[PDB]
Amino acid sequence: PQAVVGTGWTSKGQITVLDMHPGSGKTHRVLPELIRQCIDRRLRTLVLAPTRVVLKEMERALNGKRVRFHSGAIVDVMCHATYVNRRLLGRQNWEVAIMDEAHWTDPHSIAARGHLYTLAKENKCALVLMTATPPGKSEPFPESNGAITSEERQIPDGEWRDGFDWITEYEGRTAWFVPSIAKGGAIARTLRQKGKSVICLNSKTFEKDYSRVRDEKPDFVVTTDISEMGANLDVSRVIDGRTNIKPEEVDGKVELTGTRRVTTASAAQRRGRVGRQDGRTDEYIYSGQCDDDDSGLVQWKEAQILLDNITPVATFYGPEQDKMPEVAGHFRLTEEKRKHFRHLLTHCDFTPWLAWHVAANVSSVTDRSWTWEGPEANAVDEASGDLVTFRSPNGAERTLRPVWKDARMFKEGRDIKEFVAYASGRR
Ligand SMILES: Nc1ncnc2c1ncn2[C@@H]1O[C@H](COP(=O)(O)OP(=O)(O)NP(=O)(O)O)[C@@H](O)[C@H]1O
Ligand SMILES: [Mn+2]
Ligand code: NA
Repeated sequence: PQAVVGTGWTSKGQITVLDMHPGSGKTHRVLPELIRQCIDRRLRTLVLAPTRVVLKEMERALNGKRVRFHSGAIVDVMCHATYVNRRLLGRQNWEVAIMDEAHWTDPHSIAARGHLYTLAKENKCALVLMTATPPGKSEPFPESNGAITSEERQIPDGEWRDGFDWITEYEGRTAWFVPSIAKGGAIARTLRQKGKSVICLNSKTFEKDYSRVRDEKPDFVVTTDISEMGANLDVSRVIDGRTNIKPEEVDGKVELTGTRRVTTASAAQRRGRVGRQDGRTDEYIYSGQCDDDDSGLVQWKEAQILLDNITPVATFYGPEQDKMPEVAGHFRLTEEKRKHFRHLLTHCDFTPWLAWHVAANVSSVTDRSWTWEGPEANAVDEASGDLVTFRSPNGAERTLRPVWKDARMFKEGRDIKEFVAYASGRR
């Protein structure tokens, strides 16, 4: 097993960090043994999966055990977000908490591990954090079940014609990480015009396309960071430009332009898609260096927004506490405004940032006028260059011109049409 998970790890106030490399058995070997002990010792246990794919991983791994899975049992399994979102309202309590993929910089994930750390530090519970890359540790080349040959090469950032034959002359299957859906689209189009089979994985295509990968065995999986955790792509090569999109609050608005360098935790997950089989050598082809300074991203403000509203006094998981942008509690809402906040998160697909600004500032849950009364520069444009228009229930023609402008609502995985359903009062 692992050394620190013999006994006493289940003791209130005990925080155990399992730095375990990719493919080392966190989800399917360690976790079911932690759960067998928890059930034996009759300890109320929370298990947090980052995503639906890892949650189904856990269902197989915990098959034949009395466990309760959340979209008799004393073990509850649910997503990082599910945990945080239910605490935005008669709270359930657990004396043991296990967080799988505890490096994830999704704001729900940062908020969940901050809450659980704050509890463990108060002797309310025992916490286990499992990840290849514990927050604090900078290691882009962790250990692997088999060998990986890593080589720096120039990687195309978009369509290309000649000069990159090493890409198409490769005889195995590849996972190519791209910083955005749109960049993913341009790479896929070139690969198919070169006669390669491609499946694109991202927030729009995952639920329908991920299970085709096993079955169709495409030449290429062109994937965003959606495939960094619990995606089994069964490839022999990763291509990794080591970039990601960077949602950033700039002049009171959330922008989504350009890229940043990935963190080491991200590079390590991307590389970790390969080298999962002893006695096989796989390839990791990358371009450039990593950047662990992600303190500028809106994710940290979004994490405080969530943590401030599920909580004394709470901090982020110790090593991340430096990236909390304001003093603890800054973002706490009244109970009534928190209800509205939760509704916008869970029912309207809002970002934490947008949901907080609306719930904090808008008198009533029925108001939609904030969607057209913003400053002129906040107007939202269709691909054809015209400003989006819609009709309020009284037939008034509106221009989509929100007071609080979050680019994430209008591209990269979200559609203007779904925001208009909200803005038009069809919600
Ligand atoms: N062929 C395999 N190689 C490695 N692990 C495997 C394999 N088949 C099933 N598994 C399980 O898959 C899981 C992968 O190991 P794990 O430590 O969870 O990786 P990781 O760093 O967490 N990478 P990821 O899980 O995708 O984020 C373990 O729980 C293994 O028991
Ligand atoms: Mn895993
Ligand atoms: Na396809």
